[PDB]
Amino acid sequence: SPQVLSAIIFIYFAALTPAITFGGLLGDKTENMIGVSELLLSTALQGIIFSLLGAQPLLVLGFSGPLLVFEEAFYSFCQTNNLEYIVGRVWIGFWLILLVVLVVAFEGSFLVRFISRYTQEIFSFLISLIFIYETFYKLVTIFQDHPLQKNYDHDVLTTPKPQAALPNTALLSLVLMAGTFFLAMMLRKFKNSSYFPGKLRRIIGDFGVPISILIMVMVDALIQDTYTQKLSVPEGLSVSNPTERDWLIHPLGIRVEFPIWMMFASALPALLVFILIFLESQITTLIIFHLDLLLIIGMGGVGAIFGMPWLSATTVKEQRISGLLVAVLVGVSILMGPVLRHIPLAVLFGIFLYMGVTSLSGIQLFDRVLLLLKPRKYYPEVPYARRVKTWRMHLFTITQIVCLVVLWVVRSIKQISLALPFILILTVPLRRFLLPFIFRDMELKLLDADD
Amino acid sequence: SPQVLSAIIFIYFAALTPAITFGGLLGDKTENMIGVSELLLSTALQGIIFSLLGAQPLLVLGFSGPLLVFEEAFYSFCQTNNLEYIVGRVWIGFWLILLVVLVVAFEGSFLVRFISRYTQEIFSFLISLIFIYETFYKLVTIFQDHPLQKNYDHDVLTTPKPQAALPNTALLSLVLMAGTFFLAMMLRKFKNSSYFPGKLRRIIGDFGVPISILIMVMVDALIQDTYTQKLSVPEGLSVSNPTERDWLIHPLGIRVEFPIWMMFASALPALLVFILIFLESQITTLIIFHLDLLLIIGMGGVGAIFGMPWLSATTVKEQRISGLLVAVLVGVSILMGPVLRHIPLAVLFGIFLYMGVTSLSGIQLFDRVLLLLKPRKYYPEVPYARRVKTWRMHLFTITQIVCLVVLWVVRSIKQISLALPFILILTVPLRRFLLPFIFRDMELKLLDADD
Amino acid sequence: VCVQLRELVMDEKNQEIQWMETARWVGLEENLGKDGIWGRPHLPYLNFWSLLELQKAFAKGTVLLDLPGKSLAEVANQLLDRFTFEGQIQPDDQDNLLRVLLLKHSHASDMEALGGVKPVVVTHPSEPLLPQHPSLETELFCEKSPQDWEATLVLVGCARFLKRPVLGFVRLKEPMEPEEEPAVPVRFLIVLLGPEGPNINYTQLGRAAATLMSERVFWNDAYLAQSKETLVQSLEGFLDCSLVLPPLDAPSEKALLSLVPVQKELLRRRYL
Amino acid sequence: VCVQLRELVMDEKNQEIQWMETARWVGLEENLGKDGIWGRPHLPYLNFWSLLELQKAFAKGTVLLDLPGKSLAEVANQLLDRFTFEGQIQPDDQDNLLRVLLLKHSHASDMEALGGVKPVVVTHPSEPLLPQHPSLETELFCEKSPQDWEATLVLVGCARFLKRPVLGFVRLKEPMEPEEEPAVPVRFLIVLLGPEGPNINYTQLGRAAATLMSERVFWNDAYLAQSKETLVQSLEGFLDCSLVLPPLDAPSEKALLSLVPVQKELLRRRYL
Repeated sequence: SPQVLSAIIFIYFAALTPAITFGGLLGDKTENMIGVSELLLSTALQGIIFSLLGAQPLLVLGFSGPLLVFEEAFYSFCQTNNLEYIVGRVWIGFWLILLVVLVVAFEGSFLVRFISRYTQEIFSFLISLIFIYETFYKLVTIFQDHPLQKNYDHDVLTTPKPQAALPNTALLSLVLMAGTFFLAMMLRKFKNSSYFPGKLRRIIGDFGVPISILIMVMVDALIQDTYTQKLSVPEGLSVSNPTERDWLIHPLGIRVEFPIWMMFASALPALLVFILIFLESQITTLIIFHLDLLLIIGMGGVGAIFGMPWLSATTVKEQRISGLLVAVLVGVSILMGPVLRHIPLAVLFGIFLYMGVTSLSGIQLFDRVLLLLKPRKYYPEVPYARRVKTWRMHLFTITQIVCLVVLWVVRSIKQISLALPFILILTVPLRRFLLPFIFRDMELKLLDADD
Repeated sequence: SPQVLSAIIFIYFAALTPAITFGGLLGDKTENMIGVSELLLSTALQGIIFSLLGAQPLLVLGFSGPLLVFEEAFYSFCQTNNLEYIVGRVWIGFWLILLVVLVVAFEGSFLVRFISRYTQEIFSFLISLIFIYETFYKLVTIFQDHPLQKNYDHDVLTTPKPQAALPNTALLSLVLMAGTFFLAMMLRKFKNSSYFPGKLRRIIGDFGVPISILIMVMVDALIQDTYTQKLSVPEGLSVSNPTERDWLIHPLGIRVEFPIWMMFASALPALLVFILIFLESQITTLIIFHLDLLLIIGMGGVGAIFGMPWLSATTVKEQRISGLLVAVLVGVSILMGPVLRHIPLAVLFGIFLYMGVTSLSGIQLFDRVLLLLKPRKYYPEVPYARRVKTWRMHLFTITQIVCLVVLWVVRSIKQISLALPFILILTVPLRRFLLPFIFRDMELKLLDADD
Repeated sequence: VCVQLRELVMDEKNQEIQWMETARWVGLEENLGKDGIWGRPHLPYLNFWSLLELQKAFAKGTVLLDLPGKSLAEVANQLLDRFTFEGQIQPDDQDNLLRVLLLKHSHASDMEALGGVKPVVVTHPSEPLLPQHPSLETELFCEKSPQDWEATLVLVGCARFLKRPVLGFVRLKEPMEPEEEPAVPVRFLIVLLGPEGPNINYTQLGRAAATLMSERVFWNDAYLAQSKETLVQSLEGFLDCSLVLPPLDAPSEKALLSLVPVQKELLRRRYL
Repeated sequence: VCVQLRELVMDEKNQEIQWMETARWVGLEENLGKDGIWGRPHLPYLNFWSLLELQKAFAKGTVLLDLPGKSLAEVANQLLDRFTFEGQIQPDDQDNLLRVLLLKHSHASDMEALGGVKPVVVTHPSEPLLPQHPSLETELFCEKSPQDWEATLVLVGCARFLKRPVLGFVRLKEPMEPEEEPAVPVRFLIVLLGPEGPNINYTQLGRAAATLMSERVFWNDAYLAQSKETLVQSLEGFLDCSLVLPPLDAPSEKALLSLVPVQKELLRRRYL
């Protein structure tokens, strides 16, 4: 039906848009080990396997930034010492799979009963902050790679990688990403505005991000004289840098023999990733059960077999057909490599920054955070502040802030990394034990009152 | 007193900021005949002469864009045929001065009783549109002067003028002006925002434009490797391009003998300029009398004697001392030529564009113009639309729009120019005769109801 | 002074929307019976909600003193212009309201000439959906103007499409006789309209307005009204002399006759 | 059932802010006089605004049914918590109000032990600036039953710093005797506060609340109150049985004694 015709394309766009940016980021952090296509196939197969077996087939299994954060932290750690990233990840997957049965024998979803708003809200805020910090660090990267000069060099080879800084790039890319973010904001406000009658406005507002990415691509096409960093997409059904990885992966290593003492030592990261995905799931379960959760964990563990990243839950009978269609369209999307290689990276970074900012805008914790600076004479009437002393809420905000700052510091230090989930998790008992010791039950029933 | 200490500096900044951009524009349109310094001296002497003799010494005599528009139209006409611009302007001044006595003998301010909101509002809108169009045409100029290439040439002499297109300029200047406009908008919103307690915020908000111009100058100073188009300021008490004009001007011409048949034929432009300044004055008189008006006209006529542009009214006992101080500070400002020559032109263009946009924002006609596109279900309650049929107001808007389009077309055509004031003025009788013939008195009492 | 109140109704014989008089005030209130004789003269009594809503309406009510009008068509147009001018209404509804403004006016002599009178609410006609009726005054009681007694006509109707109830008063430059049956010239005119709403009895509301205008001081105030504020002040003083009687489980005619001195006190205050 | 009303006042002998009883309801209203003893029993009468404002207050009034309270302090604290909880008040004023909530309570036996009783408006004490003090009852009338008279105490005061008048009612899980002089246990409590405002007579307002609660059906409704809505509905029924007496230029005791059947009709409706 026409309703299904529009919905399938809308959901396909919504699912494909973040995937492109995620794959671009993965290709950026990795040398070329993981790009878009591998994760694209992973989610392609994920959609169909989940739709066939799923308590809620209407749900979507996309990818979330914290997964990328953990993956890049693992990449950094593997860069600290001579290690095989992919094989290590495969071993982590093995640990996941052997862990799954422990929960299959007896449910372990009890912690679902021990989740709090105060924890997940600040976690999301921290994730947004890290998004912004990475986006900003990219500008430093470009400035250092392309120092501001006036002479430069002539006819520098740049097909695989720019051998020398060239003019028209350290600033034009900034223009591209800034325009992307600006237009995304404009289209968001327009969607939330009074222009055009209802449906006529919201129909295009829902596709703002899908549509506010092609204008910059057209501009880049019109300006073909100056090189820009774009996608290095291989041919169809071909791995990114086949000289470094193939579809078939040797657990003993392809170029280097994986350490034996690291075979059985890969358990520690797996539980972290498991906890991350577990806490991620319940958030998407709120719109309205260990079978679906365990299925997702098993699928994530399997996804590492051939060298693809794991996925995560995302937003929203013919339910199974819907999942089937989006998954098959995702699989088909792999074929546009030639045209997609014209797409520059600054656009992806701008879209990622816009997504992070918009995700931040949905947090009430940030609202109260910014209200702290706001004078105590114009606070909007919210049924959690008018009945509470302002300074008390400031104390709660400062506690959250110091936790966030400690997490940020841990993130900054490279030697001590991959421990962020652990330090974050030990916060929940603090909310369950320390917070009641300081604040009244009625007081606490207004701040972290999850709905 | 400290209040006077702050007010004098604040008004000095407010007066100097637009003068720099106006002088830069004059130097741009002219080869080098008129820059900043000449107009700077003109206003320097104007302030003191007006403060000593003025019914309202608190008023300010700045410069307005329409004066520049008329001057550049005259420059274009003088470029059409072999003519002397400066001598022609001096003769126009003579016509002004002999005209002044006609009104001195008997007042001619009757037309002050025959001014309407509908005319001046659309006039201001058109002026803003022309500002934006000029700013955009500058980008075309730069693109043509600096076509996008990859090779260019080495060590091109650029001290007097770039002999060849060079890298790092056709786009970096765009970045500079865009940043200027962006920061100006940010500081404006911040001023109109809730950040910081009252005075602490508005004190810097009032200086946004004075302050959101130095950051880009500092950036340019940090990036000294790439040439940018900047101010060509001569030494103190020296005319811009003395080989082309001196303080003493021969009415018979300095390099070419002025046509005799154009001596007595210069009357026509003078009355246009006179009408322009006359209509400009009453707008600034609204905050709360032929003596002050005639004094201003005479001063404008005199200002052309030595080759300086005329000034115009601007925004806001010690009143005489205030005018004295700002005028003397303006005169002193001429001495910063060496440092000012480091200032690029893109900053001035960005500030000019921001000023035009902000001036546009203050027009209610534009509000109703944009409301026309807005659906007829969310219009804010204004006590001129809820009592009037929407389509009728649309008819009024379309009449204004077609008048504006005709004015724009006349502006576009170079052969037919300098007639914009005449065609604009004949609109007032149309409002006084045609509009009542179509619309009711009660209807018309709501749209152009000037306060 | 003579006051007469008319309700927007539809006769059952011709099925046309018209205005039918419901009560008159000549010295004392005479309520018009169902068919078709007047009731006994009696002193008016009003319910809370009618008063509450009237005060609400009069807070933003429309008043057109010194109206250069002499006919129902002229005053109708000027009131519509002011109602829009005050943002009270949109221009779109003026015509249908103007259609209502120029409907026929039936009188007691025509009551037996009509098949029946029932409340009508303006649509686009219809009947009120809220649980109103029956009229108390009709159950209770239905079972002289050489000069100064200038006529006053009050019109009450219901219009669902209206957003809020609207109050419209006109004081003509000269009292005029249009199309009242008695030879009494009309100077003061009132029109009360609005959508159906809880605690909104248009009948009681119209009775309250007639009762307020029946006040001799309020008459004088109306004659010497220069702005809406003066009428608002006259209302407040009138409302300062009101004395609500809450329900009481043990009625006593002795506890009554004790509020008569209070009544006297309030009426003395009204006189000041 | 017994009902007693107390006003926040200051004695002229000790100059301390206290609560002094003004009237009592045991079968019929006895108003307390100055040096004179309780006035004669009489049937209550109320003015318009007092009622108007009461319904305004009760539209957003606070009610605490089956409250686990047995003393003044406990119930005082729970009401302050709910008043803030309902956004009715800010937390800052709680302490001063709590100070008022725990003031001494004087009785008729102590009236001659005090130099004088005058209205007090809470500040930061002061006196009302508005032209009020219109009690009327004293001007009119002032010149042992615990079987089924579950005591009810109503407290009325004025506090300028408050933004709007506030209504607080608290139904206790068990009727309790705190610090009423008669051996009657208190279960229903009411506190009415607010800033000084036009048409706001706290005395008349408190009398109106006591009169409403004096309703035998309203008593039953209060006993079987489950939510604020039921009390609101009981009020509206009580309001539907109200019959306002407008001032009348020609008083007649014959036109009175005709509203007695109407009174009967209204009470019958109240009983339904």
